[PDB]
Amino acid sequence: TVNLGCKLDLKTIALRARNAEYNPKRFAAVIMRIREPRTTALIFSSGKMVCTGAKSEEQSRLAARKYARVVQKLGFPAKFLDFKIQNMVGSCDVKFPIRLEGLVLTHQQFSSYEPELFPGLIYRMIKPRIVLLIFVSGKVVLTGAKVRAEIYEAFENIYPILKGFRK
DNA sequence: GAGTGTTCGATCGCGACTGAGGACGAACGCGCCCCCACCCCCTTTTATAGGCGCCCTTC
Repeated sequence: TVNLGCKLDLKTIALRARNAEYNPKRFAAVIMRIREPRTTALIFSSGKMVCTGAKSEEQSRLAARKYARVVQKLGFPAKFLDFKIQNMVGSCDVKFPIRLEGLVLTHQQFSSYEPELFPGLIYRMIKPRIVLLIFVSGKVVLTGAKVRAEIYEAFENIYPILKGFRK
């Protein structure tokens, strides 16, 4: 997310934009998209914006910066004030099946799973405060990160354990 | 002689006295609607897997 440093009129923005959507009856912000960034932006009336879809923090920064220019180019005093990363998402495959029953048993304090709920096991690591999603096929997803290393780190801690839980 | 005026007794009207009944109200009572307070609710992307609804076709 980033602040454009000014209050804006989304109605005008929606009107001007060639590739954005807005509906106050659905949400108070303009939804804008770009084919170059392929993430989508959320333009609050407050001037706050959200960048999504980006594969990297820079690309998020690049798109958000790219988003901030055109809003300015609409006629607004947009800025790049207070830019920050809000979330990062990662994924990987351990390439081997594991006995979740043992895993949810041995790490109930952190690991969490319910086959009646969702097919993926939810691991909430606190070390670097990371959440992992662990699936019967061995696929894993990590999110809630603001640092890429934490995904690598959270995964470095969890993979050996998983190997120790090989079927 | 005779006629008129006054007062206690007696007689009658009055109101006081006591209770019950009817109507009224005020304290008590009931509940809704008002509002502030506290905190959820909505959206996207990216990844995944289980369950699943609807349609198309065939019976």
